[PDB]
Amino acid sequence: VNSFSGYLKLTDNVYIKNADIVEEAKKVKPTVVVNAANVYLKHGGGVAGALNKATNNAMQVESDDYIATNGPLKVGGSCVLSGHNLAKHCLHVVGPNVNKGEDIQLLKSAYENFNQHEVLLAPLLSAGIFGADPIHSLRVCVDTVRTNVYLAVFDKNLYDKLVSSFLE
Ligand SMILES: CCNC(=O)c1cc2c(N[C@H](c3ccnc(N)c3)C(C)C)ncnc2[nH]1
Repeated sequence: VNSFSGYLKLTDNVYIKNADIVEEAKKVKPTVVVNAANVYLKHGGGVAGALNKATNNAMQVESDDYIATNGPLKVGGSCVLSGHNLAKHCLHVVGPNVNKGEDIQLLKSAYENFNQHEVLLAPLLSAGIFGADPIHSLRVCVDTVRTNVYLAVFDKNLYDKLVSSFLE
C-alpha cells in the first residue's frame, strides 16, 4: 500500500525518518524494501540481520537457494527476491565495504539500482560495518536516485547529523 508517514522531505523524491526499517515495513506494507546486503547474501548482521530475523529466517533460506544456483552478486549490484511478510519484494543491494578497501565509486552503482522501482523503503547504504561516510552516502542517494525513496535511519544522532548537514 506504500502508506509512508512521518518523513522529512529532503528533495522532491528523497525522504528520511528516524525509524527502524523493520517497523516501517510492517506499518507501510511497501512494494519494495531494500536490504543492505553482501555479495554471498549472508544476512547475519546490520540491517540484513534485522530484516532476516523479522522474516523468521525465510529471507536467508531463499537467499541460499538463489546463491546455490546463481553465485554471488557483484559489489554495486543487486537482486530482486521475495519480500516475505515485510514487502512484496526485497531488493538486495551491495554497497562497497570501504573498511575493506572496496571502491567507494561503486556506492553510486549501488543506488542506481533503485531507479528500476517507482517507490522504495530503504536504509542508508554502506553504513554500519561497511564504514562509508554517512553524509557522503546520503549525497550519492540524492544525486543518483530519481524514483521515490523513503530512508529509514535507526539512530537518532546519525539522523540529526544527516538532516543538519543536508540543510546547510
Ligand atoms: C531492532 C531491529 N532493527 C534493527 O536492528 C535495525 C537496524 C537499522 C538500521 N541500521 C543502519 C545500518 C546498519 C548497517 N548497514 C547499513 N547500511 C545501515 C545504521 C547506520 C543506523 N537502519 C535502519 N533500520 C534499522 N533497523
